[PDB]
Amino acid sequence: GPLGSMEDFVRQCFNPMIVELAEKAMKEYGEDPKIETNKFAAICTHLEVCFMYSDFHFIDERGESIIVESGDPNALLKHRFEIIEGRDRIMAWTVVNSICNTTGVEKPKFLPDLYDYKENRFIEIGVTRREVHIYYLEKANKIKSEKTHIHIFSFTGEEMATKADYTLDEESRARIKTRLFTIRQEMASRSLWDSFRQSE
Ligand SMILES: CN1C(=O)c2c(O)c(=O)ccn2N2[C@H]1CC[C@@]1(CC(F)F)CCc3ccccc3[C@@H]21
Ligand SMILES: [Mn+2]
Ligand SMILES: [Mn+2]
Repeated sequence: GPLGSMEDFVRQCFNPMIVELAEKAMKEYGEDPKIETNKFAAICTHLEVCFMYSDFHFIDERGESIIVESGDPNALLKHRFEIIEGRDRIMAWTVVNSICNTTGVEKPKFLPDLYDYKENRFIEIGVTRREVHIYYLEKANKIKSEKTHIHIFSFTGEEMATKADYTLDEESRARIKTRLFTIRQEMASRSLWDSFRQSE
């Protein structure tokens, strides 16, 4: 069919909060969302994954990790994950430093994406249009002996995580994989997927 705009796709597919945080991040790093449109889409996707990973996961009044999908958590429930991504660098490092003071976890060399209050570890989220093992190994060769746990998602449903430790249940991860599949198929419908896949 016709070739669409990636700009139009991003503004229709992602919630306005995600699009706004992505625009803010690209301005911070000197990237124009109007030009680097495939990168804008990749930033929105990765943000959405980070939010989806955290969504519905709480620590309850007994210190137990649970799942509440109702939308209406009582105010004794703590989010299981701190979301680091989506914050300007100052606030992102302020949150990191605050977690490290609270938990005694080592301060990470590189800004991570999430912190898991159950597993007591930072998380690096990856989303790739390439083979997941290739992107896992690129992240691994960057993080080295840093204690940040790596979790990679592809658009084809493959995953790879540090030491085969996937953190979340299968249904939580399937929600993320279903969303990535939806994004890929809607990109393909608008003849965007080929440029997007090859720009990685
Ligand atoms: C600080 N950054 C990250 O936290 C990060 C990731 O967590 C990641 O998994 C992969 C790439 N990352 N990077 C870097 C640098 C800054 C960008 C965003 C900026 F252009 F607005 C560069 C492009 C880009 C594309 C997709 C997703 C995220 C990012 C960001
Ligand atoms: Mn990040
Ligand atoms: Mn990441």
